[PDB]
Amino acid sequence: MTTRMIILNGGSSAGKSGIVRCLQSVLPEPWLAFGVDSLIEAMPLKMQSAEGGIEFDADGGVSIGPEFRALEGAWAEGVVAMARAGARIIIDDVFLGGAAAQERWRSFVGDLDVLWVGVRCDGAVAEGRETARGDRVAGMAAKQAYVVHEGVEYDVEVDTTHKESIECAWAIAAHVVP
Amino acid sequence: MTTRMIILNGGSSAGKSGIVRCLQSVLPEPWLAFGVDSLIEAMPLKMQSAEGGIEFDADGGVSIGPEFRALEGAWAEGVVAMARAGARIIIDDVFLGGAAAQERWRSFVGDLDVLWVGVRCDGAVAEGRETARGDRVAGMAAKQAYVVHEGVEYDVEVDTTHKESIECAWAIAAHVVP
Amino acid sequence: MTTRMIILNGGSSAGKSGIVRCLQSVLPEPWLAFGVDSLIEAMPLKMQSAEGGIEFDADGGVSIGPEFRALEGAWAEGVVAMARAGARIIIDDVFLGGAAAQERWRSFVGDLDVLWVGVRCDGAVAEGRETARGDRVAGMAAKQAYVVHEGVEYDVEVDTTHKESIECAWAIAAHVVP
Amino acid sequence: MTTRMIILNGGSSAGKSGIVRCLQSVLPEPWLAFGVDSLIEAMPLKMQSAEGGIEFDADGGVSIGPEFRALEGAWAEGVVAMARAGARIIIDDVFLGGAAAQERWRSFVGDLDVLWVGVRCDGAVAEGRETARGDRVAGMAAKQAYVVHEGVEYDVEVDTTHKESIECAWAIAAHVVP
Ligand SMILES: O=C(N[C@H](CO)[C@H](O)c1ccc([N+](=O)[O-])cc1)C(Cl)Cl
Ligand SMILES: O=C(N[C@H](CO)[C@H](O)c1ccc([N+](=O)[O-])cc1)C(Cl)Cl
Ligand SMILES: O=C(N[C@H](CO)[C@H](O)c1ccc([N+](=O)[O-])cc1)C(Cl)Cl
Ligand SMILES: O=C(N[C@H](CO)[C@H](O)c1ccc([N+](=O)[O-])cc1)C(Cl)Cl
Ligand SMILES: O=C(N[C@H](CO)[C@H](O)c1ccc([N+](=O)[O-])cc1)C(Cl)Cl
Ligand SMILES: O=C(N[C@H](CO)[C@H](O)c1ccc([N+](=O)[O-])cc1)C(Cl)Cl
Ligand SMILES: O=C(N[C@H](CO)[C@H](O)c1ccc([N+](=O)[O-])cc1)C(Cl)Cl
Ligand SMILES: O=C(N[C@H](CO)[C@H](O)c1ccc([N+](=O)[O-])cc1)C(Cl)Cl
Ligand SMILES: [Mg+2]
Ligand SMILES: [Mg+2]
Ligand SMILES: [Mg+2]
Ligand SMILES: [Mg+2]
Repeated sequence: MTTRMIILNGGSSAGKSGIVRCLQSVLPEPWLAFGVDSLIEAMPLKMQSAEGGIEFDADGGVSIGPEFRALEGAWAEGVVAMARAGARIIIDDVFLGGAAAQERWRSFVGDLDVLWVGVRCDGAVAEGRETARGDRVAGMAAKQAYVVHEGVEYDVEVDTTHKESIECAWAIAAHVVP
Repeated sequence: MTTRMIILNGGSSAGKSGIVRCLQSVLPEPWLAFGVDSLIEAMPLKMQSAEGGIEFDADGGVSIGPEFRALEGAWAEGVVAMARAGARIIIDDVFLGGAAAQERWRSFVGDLDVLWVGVRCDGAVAEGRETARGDRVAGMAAKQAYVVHEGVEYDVEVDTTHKESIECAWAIAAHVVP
Repeated sequence: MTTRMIILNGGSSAGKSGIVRCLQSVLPEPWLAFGVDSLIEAMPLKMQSAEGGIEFDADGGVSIGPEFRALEGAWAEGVVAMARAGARIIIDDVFLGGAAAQERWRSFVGDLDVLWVGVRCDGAVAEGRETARGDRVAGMAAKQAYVVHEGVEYDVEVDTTHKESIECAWAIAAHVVP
Repeated sequence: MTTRMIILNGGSSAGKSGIVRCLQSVLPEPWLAFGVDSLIEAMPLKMQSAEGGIEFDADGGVSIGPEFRALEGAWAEGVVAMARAGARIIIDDVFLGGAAAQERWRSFVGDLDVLWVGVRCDGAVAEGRETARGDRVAGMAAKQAYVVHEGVEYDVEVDTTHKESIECAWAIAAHVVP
């Protein structure tokens, strides 16, 4: 019943982070937020130039090797362990592998009660937001806007194309069982 | 004829910075961007706790003393001097003093050709964006959303309430004389 | 035998973060880094103004309530779980409660093989570094420089007062069993 | 007599920024700080991928085209204009072109009273600091540690190899005529 984890998925610049900060502000109980971004931050800088690490193409492409995956896996188990320990966890991710990515998460989550959230945004609009924020390799937003959701199942879907972050947060919070 | 300076004015979280980065990306010639934020960054940290410096109330209020103003003034003259020297300058400001603030700028600009831009956004929406970005004292957006424009004259007015940054940028760029 | 976790402890501005980035660069296998700072980053912003959250006095003091501790605890278990899952983890912390803080960690770590590192630095020197970095409430460095180590047991002790970060990293890496 | 501008020069990771923040804290009157870094921040993002812009080699090299120089020039005149207007200005730069770079500055400064400061640091030590800060293309520190000072004349020289930032700041402040 009680929601233990909220997992958001969406392409770059779709507005996930904004929603996450809004959720932490809205939800009455403290929710810890982690994502692919905080993970990369925690990983050694050299992981970004390693063969089986993560590579950012000059055109927005993203490649993930086995070195990166092995680490992500251990990190995923720890996040889930935090939840089982009683910490409310929000996860901000980008399912580059679509359904396969969701399956991987299901693999670690087990029978833990999770709220699967889909965060959509039109590719062109996301691209514009990408330009507006100045901190992102041009090309990611467009490349991830749709592929990332293929075959993925959600409990709640919000679209930031015409909805503010705080509004999407309200929509998501209503599905969070205390 | 040729536009030398573009001066944007709007309350916190109205979307100025995003527009500025979009303008720099859109406009063919290189435009340098400076604002009240880069200025505070360049000022000594202690200016933020000084009597006549700048004080950020715990509720979003902002007070500016004479120490801060004297410095801002010299900085304003330098920015204008950069323009007269041939650098295209975009300025991102918050006219806390409404029309009085614009007059001060007119004072430094002289006969330099400037494009005065107004950046509006509904207070409640800006407040939500304030929460979404996690980096801003709650209360500023609402407090500045309207007062900042009172008696101020613009050449172009854009509203981010329902327009993306890149779109407002297109509207502004069209008024920029090469 | 194989070192699973490296736990650094030291006052603010003692140089922990620099050492951590050096360790990640030096150590051949990928090491994930988390600390009290990344934790606060992951916690809701409001935790910083909550009764039992974390409060930063205007003079450098730091208070931690039960709300903050409960969360930290669940986070600690997750970090350890990441280690047991095979991820090499570096932790950057500040034992405000001296020995009591180390005991708490021992509580979560169990029989996991950990490398306890002490990072010292003269109070006055740390204070200067605090001023130099511009991002830290004046007063923390001096307040934490010594109290934080009282009754704490280390496997390796480095002092940044006259040693570069990369050098302290070499000293620490030598004690890391592959 | 009265010092109007303080111009620091030194290779990447030599410790300039730290010194600058210390100077702003130490000096009684408010000093505005600008540098090659704040300039790049103010320049359009695309300047970093333009033919005559600025290019960061994957090995630490830095190339500056005419597009970048033209803008820098106008910016230099504005900074000086700020000084003539009464603002105390600290400048943090990297004289890639050695003496030629200093001549260029002399060109804009004119008869303005300037305090020329040299900030040295051993290449290997700077390289280590480069690794420690995680935010800098590996290779810059070593490449700039010496070449940057060739044929350059200073009023004060400090060396961060064995001196803290706050200490170098004290040495520099003593040469500042009120
Ligand atoms: O250390 C490195 N590589 C080897 C293989 O040459 C390695 O197995 C590795 C790759 C990435 C990584 N990380 O993220 O810390 C760690 C080790 C390169 Cl990053 Cl220099
Ligand atoms: O820009 C970055 N990451 C974006 C997402 O924020 C990139 O689009 C990305 C997408 C997926 C990913 N992953 O899950 O493997 C990693 C990075 C990091 Cl360098 Cl901050
Ligand atoms: O130095 C200070 N104050 C005096 C008056 O006590 C001063 O005239 C002043 C205020 C702000 C400032 N600044 O921004 O650098 C400089 C000096 C305080 Cl910030 Cl400690
Ligand atoms: O949050 C900040 N500034 C905002 C504007 O970005 C604040 O609303 C503000 C408004 C006006 C101002 N001024 O022009 O005097 C200074 C700060 C700085 Cl601390 Cl980054
Ligand atoms: O929501 C809040 N407080 C209550 C008590 O009034 C609460 O139990 C709490 C405190 C901190 C916190 N956090 O970090 O998310 C969460 C809830 C205040 Cl932060 Cl407004
Ligand atoms: O400045 C901050 N934290 C410093 C340590 O980096 C503060 O000294 C501190 C010390 C101990 C602590 N804790 O473990 O409870 C939290 C913050 C955060 Cl706001 Cl980034
Ligand atoms: O706009 C661009 N280039 C042309 C030449 O193709 C131009 O003259 C230029 C280069 C850098 C720049 N800047 O920094 O804004 C501006 C224009 C490229 Cl950055 Cl896409
Ligand atoms: O890393 C950067 N700049 C460093 C100096 O901080 C680089 O070494 C550099 C050196 C000289 C320069 N210039 O003056 O032309 C520009 C960048 C910027 Cl991307 Cl923040
Ligand atoms: Mg995100
Ligand atoms: Mg702005
Ligand atoms: Mg640290
Ligand atoms: Mg610098």
